[PDB]
Amino acid sequence: ASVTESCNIGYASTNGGTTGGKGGATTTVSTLAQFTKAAESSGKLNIVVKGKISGGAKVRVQSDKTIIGQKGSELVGTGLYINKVKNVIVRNMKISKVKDSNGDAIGIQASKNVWVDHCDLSSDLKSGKDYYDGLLDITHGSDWVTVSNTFLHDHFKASLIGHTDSNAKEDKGKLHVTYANNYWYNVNSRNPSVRFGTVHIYNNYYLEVGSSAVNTRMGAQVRVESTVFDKSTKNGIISVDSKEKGYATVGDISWGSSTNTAPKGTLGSSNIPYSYNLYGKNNVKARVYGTAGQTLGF
Ligand SMILES: *[C@H]1O[C@H](CO)[C@@H](O)[C@H](O)[C@@H]1O
Ligand SMILES: *[C@H]1O[C@H](CO)[C@@H](O)[C@H](O)[C@@H]1O
Ligand SMILES: *[C@H]1O[C@H](CO)[C@@H](O)[C@H](O)[C@@H]1O
Ligand SMILES: *[C@H]1O[C@H](CO)[C@@H](O)[C@H](O)[C@@H]1O
Ligand SMILES: *[C@H]1O[C@H](CO)[C@@H](O)[C@H](O)[C@@H]1O
Ligand SMILES: *[C@H]1O[C@H](CO)[C@@H](O)[C@H](O)[C@@H]1O
Ligand SMILES: [Ca+2]
Repeated sequence: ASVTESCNIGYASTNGGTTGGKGGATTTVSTLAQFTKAAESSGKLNIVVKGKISGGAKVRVQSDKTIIGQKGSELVGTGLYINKVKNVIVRNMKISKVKDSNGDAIGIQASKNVWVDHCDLSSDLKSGKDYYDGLLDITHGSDWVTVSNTFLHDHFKASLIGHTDSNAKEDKGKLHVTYANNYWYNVNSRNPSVRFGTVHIYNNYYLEVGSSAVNTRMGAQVRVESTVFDKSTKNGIISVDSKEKGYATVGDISWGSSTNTAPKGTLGSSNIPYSYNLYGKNNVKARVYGTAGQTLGF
């Protein structure tokens, strides 16, 4: 892999694309102080994270940044908050145990063109349901986001797209998100939960989902295909807990113990504005398990 690879997967590759800090300088950071100074700075910048950075913090990531983890690097307790910015790459990053007061592990709010690739995001299930918040939340009119090759695990409320039923003016017609080649393990709910948006899930492997996997809500259109639900709740794809229903379209699913009870939608193969490579449901576990997460070599 290369620091300057641009997004070539999903919705973040559209509407101008996502190049992060390409064109800027490169810095390597190994302390929280170095990291927040680099990430909160103005201008194009490539930030390589080295070693284990621990500390309770919420980092206000600015536009035109690439944040890349070295093998063996991680953030413990430090969340990335991507708010009213654009063109951000978060890649090969391991983030864990961000306390609720410090926000989400990755929180994307009112931002556009964001690529999360080969990340490893988790907390635990032993500290209470609200001790931690989200792993990867996308809200407040954000758009053109791709979550690819990422491992989301050991956590209650994983990924929220659209924060409340009352937010139509801001969220309707926005919140286009791709989930490509991801591995979800031992997560309880919001895998993802979607209000309003348009979400494409393909080549995902779900294992030991506790309460619900995909929840489609308030007119959302989700497409789930070439995807495996393994040893997971009956609530595989549902539409619940909102004032208006959402919709789902499916293809080439291995259901396991899970089912789809969401109303049929309209998001077909021909309605996706990018090219994508389906593995086939019987090959997803082999191609994703051990690849998703912080597995890149720079
Ligand atoms: C990514 O782009 C940088 C320049 O922005 C190159 O130096 C590198 O080889 C890669 O193509
Ligand atoms: C900083 O250096 C990196 C290589 O680590 C480049 O990829 C980048 O374009 C910048 O020149
Ligand atoms: C790269 O530059 C960053 C600041 O943007 C420093 O924190 C780091 O030590 C390296 O000089
Ligand atoms: C910061 O330094 C690290 C190694 O410590 C490099 O991998 C990185 O490309 C940047 O030069
Ligand atoms: C982590 O590593 C960086 C880059 O090597 C240093 O600048 C810092 O002092 C810490 O050792
Ligand atoms: C980024 O935020 C960190 C938080 O610890 C500071 O230490 C640093 O000076 C920068 O403002
Ligand atoms: Ca959240």
